[PDB]
Amino acid sequence: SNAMVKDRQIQKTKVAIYNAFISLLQENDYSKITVQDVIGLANVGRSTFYSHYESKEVLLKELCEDLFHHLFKQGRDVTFEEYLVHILKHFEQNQDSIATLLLSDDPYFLLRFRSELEHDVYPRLREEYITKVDIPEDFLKQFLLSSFIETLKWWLHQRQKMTVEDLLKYYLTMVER
Amino acid sequence: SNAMVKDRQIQKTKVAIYNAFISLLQENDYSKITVQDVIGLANVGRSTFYSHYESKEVLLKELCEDLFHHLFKQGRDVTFEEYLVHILKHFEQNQDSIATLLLSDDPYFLLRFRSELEHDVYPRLREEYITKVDIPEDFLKQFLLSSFIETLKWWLHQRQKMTVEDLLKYYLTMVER
Ligand code: NI
Ligand code: NI
Repeated sequence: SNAMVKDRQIQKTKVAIYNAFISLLQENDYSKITVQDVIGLANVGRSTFYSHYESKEVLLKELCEDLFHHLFKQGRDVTFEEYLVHILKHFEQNQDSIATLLLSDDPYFLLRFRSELEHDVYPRLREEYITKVDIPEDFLKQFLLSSFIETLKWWLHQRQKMTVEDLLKYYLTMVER
Repeated sequence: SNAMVKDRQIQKTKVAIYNAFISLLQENDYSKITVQDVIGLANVGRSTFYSHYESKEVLLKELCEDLFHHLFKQGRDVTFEEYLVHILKHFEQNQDSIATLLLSDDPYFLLRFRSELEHDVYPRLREEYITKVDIPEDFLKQFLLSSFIETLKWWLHQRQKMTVEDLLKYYLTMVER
């Protein structure tokens, strides 16, 4: 219909902003970009942006929300380490600036990300790779999660990076117990 | 000896500021500190503060050469483990505000610190505790250093900290591959 077409048009403009925000997050810190940057790409004016997004803050939120739903909140039937590999797969191509988001140190992205790791990566990592029990649980939790995040950051700064499977390997052997 | 008297007054003023700077670092962190606050505590004039230190940076500099010379490059006749106990012992007590520098996240301290581990802790840690060329060196090095620094940071953010003995032990039985 004639409302069918206007809808299809508000849906394409919402995506333009979304995609603009991502492309700009490839070159800049979240703290460093401004709504005018976001328009200058989206080609949609100040008034309409604010009709979809209360502020820049809900793009980060939405984005993350999306990025983390695709990484973890999958019921995609695979082995634990296929699951790890897929996660790492996204980082190495910087699927939607996810790498740049992590390397930027944006405190908010680093927070919600560490929290997903706690819910969907740690419990399996624990039960499946750590066999002994002479190291307390909290030290375990902290050493494991933090060394995962740090292995990952280091790999992303690497100009010549190992295959995701090599890194997943060298990490799992480093921590297994 | 009135030039001997003059030197003596210079010296007393200089450490008087240096001590104040350390004191302010116990709570507030480096970036949030001013000449006002240092001189208020050191009970000194702004003109005199400046004939001693170009700025609050040359203080951070000097404080840093001091702490590491002490922590690391000491030719004390101890075994590698005693050595690390002494380093951990400093952070446990916040000796010269050192625990607070680290937890402050200040680029300058952190950068200098890491560089010192790299040079004085990593070589022995890896030789003494790693007996498996199963893993490539660079990966090995990145992983040990980050695990140390973060286990350090983690321990320090603890409400009821564990003993430096338990920490070093759990750390070491964790990387020992
Ligand atoms: Ni995918
Ligand atoms: Ni000492």
